[PDB]
Amino acid sequence: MVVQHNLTAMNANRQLGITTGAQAKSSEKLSSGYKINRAADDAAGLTISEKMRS
Amino acid sequence: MVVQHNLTAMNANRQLGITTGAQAKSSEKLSSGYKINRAADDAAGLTISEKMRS
Repeated sequence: MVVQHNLTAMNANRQLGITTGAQAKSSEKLSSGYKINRAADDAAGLTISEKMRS
Repeated sequence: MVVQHNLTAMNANRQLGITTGAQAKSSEKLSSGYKINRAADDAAGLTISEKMRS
């Protein structure tokens, strides 16, 4: 083992970051009840929806 | 189910409107006693009924 860098943990950490990212993306859709809150969800769908809302 | 738009209720609402349109257009004829109350009912029979009243 290397004492100086816990590379077993830094990957568990990076994967935890990807998972807590996907969780805050999901939680927002449930609290707002919109699948598309920003263009980064679905740019054609944000655009198409504003045409249809209008 | 989407929480953010109850489309079965918007349908039942939009059909309830069409139904109580038909109900109020029937009710007017029963209370007044005339089939043609206004020229939207049929304009040939409004026109002919004024020539026959005349």
